[PDB]
Amino acid sequence: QIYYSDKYDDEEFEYRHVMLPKDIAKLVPKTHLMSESEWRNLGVQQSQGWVHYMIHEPEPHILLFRRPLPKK
Amino acid sequence: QIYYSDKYDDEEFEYRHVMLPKDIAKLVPKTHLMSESEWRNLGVQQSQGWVHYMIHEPEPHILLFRRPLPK
Repeated sequence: QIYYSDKYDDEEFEYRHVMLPKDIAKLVPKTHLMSESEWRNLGVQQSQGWVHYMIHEPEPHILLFRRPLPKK
Repeated sequence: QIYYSDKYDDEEFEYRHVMLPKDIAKLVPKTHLMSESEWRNLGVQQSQGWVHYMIHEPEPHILLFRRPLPK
């Protein structure tokens, strides 16, 4: 049910969004960004270095992650 | 766009499946499994080791991948 998209990085970070089933959208905190412990609890499994950095307003069931692009 | 499911695994293999936009699902061959060269050409980006192991006719937009449990 949980789907991870392809990654897409820029000259600094590496992004990737996760698509949570809308049935679970209510379990996603609305006023604060999640911490690894939190998003890991919704069932999101991924590299520890992924950081929830922003809320996708239009579609809050779509979590927005990103991680530091090595070397610079 | 292309989406990758979560992973599960039996005793020997670690399974996962890719969901392709109906647009590219047109290009998914119906007569044979795809080689790494083939799926990568579609856009499916994954580490080597993951192999298109089974054809799923009822849903041409869902590619079933597999990998041997890491050594």
